[PDB]
Amino acid sequence: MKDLKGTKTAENLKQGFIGESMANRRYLYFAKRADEEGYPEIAGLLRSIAEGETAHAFGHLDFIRQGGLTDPATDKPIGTLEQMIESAIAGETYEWTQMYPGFAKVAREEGFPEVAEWFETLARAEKSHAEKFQNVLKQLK
Amino acid sequence: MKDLKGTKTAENLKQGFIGESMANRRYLYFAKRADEEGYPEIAGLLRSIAEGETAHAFGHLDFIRQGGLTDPATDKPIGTLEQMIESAIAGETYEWTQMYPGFAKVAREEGFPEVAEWFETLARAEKSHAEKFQNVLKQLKG
Ligand SMILES: [Cl-]
Ligand SMILES: [Cl-]
Ligand SMILES: [Fe+3]
Ligand SMILES: [Fe+3]
Ligand SMILES: [Fe+3]
Ligand SMILES: [Fe+3]
Ligand SMILES: [O-]
Ligand SMILES: [O-]
Repeated sequence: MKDLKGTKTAENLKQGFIGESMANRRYLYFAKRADEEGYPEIAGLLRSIAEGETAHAFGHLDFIRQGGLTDPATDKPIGTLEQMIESAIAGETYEWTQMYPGFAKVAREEGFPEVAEWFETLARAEKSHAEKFQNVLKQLK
Repeated sequence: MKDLKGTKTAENLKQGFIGESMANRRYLYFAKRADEEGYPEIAGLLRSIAEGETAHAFGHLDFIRQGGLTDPATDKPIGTLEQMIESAIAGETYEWTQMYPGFAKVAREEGFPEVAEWFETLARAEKSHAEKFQNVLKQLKG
């Protein structure tokens, strides 16, 4: 499609993607509370609305990719499958090398060791994810 | 740990939630490409890792709620089910009354009519979602 680089629309697609991604997660989490409390029609509606937000997020990504823009999460191209895997590696690498260890250090300093332990678990998990994606890329290449 | 308000850890839980939410969406989108091209093991790995990112996002929300913090998307409390639905209503109302119409106008003015039409479709969709959540709240209240 038409080149979107440098436009306000490019930034709006990114912000739309972020919001739709959060909406799907939020509504599935809310649905679990409706499930527990015995509101199956509410829970089912939440889950169906969440599928709408999936469609919205994926459509934002379609326009991002067709317009020559980069991944909202990593600023890396996601045109081809190899590029997609390279974006996954980059994001996971940021999370285990910088983001979650830093979150863990701050949580410990602020006196929240249980939250710190969670952030440390997540740091190890993202390193595992990064390693698994690196193996995929080697195999594609 | 039950009062995290005003701490850096509170902001980090919010940012972690945002990143994990995007990761799940991204990896499921990437899996469709692996599917089409005939890489079922890659697609399966993407889907399985995406379930990990769901667990991470939900765990961040657990700590947010237990610490008395608000919904990352709307800054509203999400302790009870009614509060959760009220947060959904507020977010959807922002999206249909302000966010997507504004995005659509910018897209039209910049010469991207297909993107504008998509944003207009989404504005109407979020208005419908808001009405459905309003119905849910009516049902919870009797
Ligand atoms: Cl129900
Ligand atoms: Cl495969
Ligand atoms: Fe949406
Ligand atoms: Fe990750
Ligand atoms: Fe994660
Ligand atoms: Fe929405
Ligand atoms: O949305
Ligand atoms: O992640």
